[PDB]
Amino acid sequence: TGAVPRANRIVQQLVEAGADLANIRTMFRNMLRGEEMILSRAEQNVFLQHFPDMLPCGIDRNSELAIALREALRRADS
Ligand SMILES: [Cl-]
Ligand SMILES: [Cl-]
Ligand SMILES: [Cl-]
Ligand SMILES: [Cl-]
Repeated sequence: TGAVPRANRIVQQLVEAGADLANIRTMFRNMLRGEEMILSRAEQNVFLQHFPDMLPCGIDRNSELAIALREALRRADS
């Protein structure tokens, strides 16, 4: 139930959905900066499973899950 295994599940689900992780990494960085992500329907649905308030409220860079996801995307892209 920890943030790290949850972030890993996000990455897993993004790959399943056909996402380009390099692109998601860039998008997500910008999202944390306050810029909407341009996602496929499938990619949006993954994000909504884990960041339910994202559309009206954005994503908080200080949240444990956002931190874990940024870490996971960086490691996967490296
Ligand atoms: Cl940058
Ligand atoms: Cl749908
Ligand atoms: Cl949320
Ligand atoms: Cl938190």
